[PDB]
Amino acid sequence: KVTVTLVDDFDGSGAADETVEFGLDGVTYEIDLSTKNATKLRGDLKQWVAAGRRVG
Amino acid sequence: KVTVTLVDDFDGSGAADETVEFGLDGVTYEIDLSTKNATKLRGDLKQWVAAGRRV
Repeated sequence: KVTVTLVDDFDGSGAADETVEFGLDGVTYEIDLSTKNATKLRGDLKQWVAAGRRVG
Repeated sequence: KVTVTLVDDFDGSGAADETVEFGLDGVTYEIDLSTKNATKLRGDLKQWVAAGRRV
């Protein structure tokens, strides 16, 4: 059979639960992550977002 | 005197050297940072950038 899986991009340990969008230096990225890893990414960026300013 | 300073947004303590653009969950941000803190931010994102895909 042909099996198609949405795999977690960060640790590859299991399936992803969501696709998270983020950005750096004018480049936009997407990443498929478990709920746990999406939570880690959001946590890593939390204080930076709090210190930054919204722009278009 | 009117004193003007470009202040690091993250630590409020150092002089800012550059503005970094970044984004999370569909919102885009700018932040003025010392060279050291800009490197810290880019470092925090390094593992995620490497694992993710453009657009």
